Amino acid sequence: TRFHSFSFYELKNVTNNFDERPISVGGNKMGEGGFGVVYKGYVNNTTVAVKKLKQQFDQEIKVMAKCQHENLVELLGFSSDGDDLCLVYVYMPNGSLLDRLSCLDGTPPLSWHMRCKIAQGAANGINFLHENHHIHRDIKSANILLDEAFTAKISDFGLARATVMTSRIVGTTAYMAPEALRGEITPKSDIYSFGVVLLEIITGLPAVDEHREPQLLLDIKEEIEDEEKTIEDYIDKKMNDADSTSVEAMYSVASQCLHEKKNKRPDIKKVQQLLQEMT
Repeated sequence: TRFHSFSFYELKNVTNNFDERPISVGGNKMGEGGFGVVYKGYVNNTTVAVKKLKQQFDQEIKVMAKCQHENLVELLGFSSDGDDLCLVYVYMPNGSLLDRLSCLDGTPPLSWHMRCKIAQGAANGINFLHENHHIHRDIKSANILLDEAFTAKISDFGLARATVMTSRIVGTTAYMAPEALRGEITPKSDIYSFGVVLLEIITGLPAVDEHREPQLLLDIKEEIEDEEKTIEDYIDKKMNDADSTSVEAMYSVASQCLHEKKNKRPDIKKVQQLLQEMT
């Protein structure tokens, strides 16, 4: 396939022997993604992301061959020869939306203007996936990466599938649709999850917080409906460009996305339209 074949020993070499120490401390580890660890490598004149993990390996190189879009992380290549399997991706220097919202490591808070762009970018990514009959199954802010220009790139396609039910229920609890928690498999569940993402974008809050009432961000939608609070009271304080009307428009998209009944939710195409209007 169109992907560059890598020697395991080159990948081992360019990652400082798969240095397990985190980046912030001088090592090469960038994260752990269930099916293995992700390392920074310096190959040629290029920083890359190497996942060091067989069945669910050849699935990815299948999906990734077909699924290339401006708002999806691109696979560059792979390693099959001896010791461990490796997947190599384009490196995203601004990390995840999760971390930028939490301003992890002292990064500056994001403007409302950039947040609108990232939201649109991510809706474009999902639309492509759905257009080509793929369900992501794990849409969340930690799986939205950001490149040099803060362009949104959807990653972690491990659980991606090319309405039926399953026994192996997967996804992240705080972002999962009611039906998806019942083993149902459907794009309508990606929308529910994107809805939680928009709530994170508006409020800068984590999807779950055990010391918080409510623990689940999605439960604020009911506090607003029961007008015991308003969206205004929830808006991230760490912005200076957030006009009330556009924020309200995004909250409306989130609200619709979070319809607990799967058929009443808008599809990704409508979500896309609504986010352009907002802008």
